[PDB]
Amino acid sequence: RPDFCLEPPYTGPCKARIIRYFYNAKAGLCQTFVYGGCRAKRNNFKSAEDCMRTCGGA
Repeated sequence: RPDFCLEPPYTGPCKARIIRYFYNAKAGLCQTFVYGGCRAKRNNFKSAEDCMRTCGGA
């Protein structure tokens, strides 16, 4: 899994209400969060399946 999978979820400075997924490295799986709609960081996926495919590790 890429190192970016260990960053905490980043909502960003915008105030839209976009449900995304991030990988939670302590939990070992992806959880939802409200993305504000700008300035995303890489641990930010449109589905749990994409999030796990990228971060769920070897």
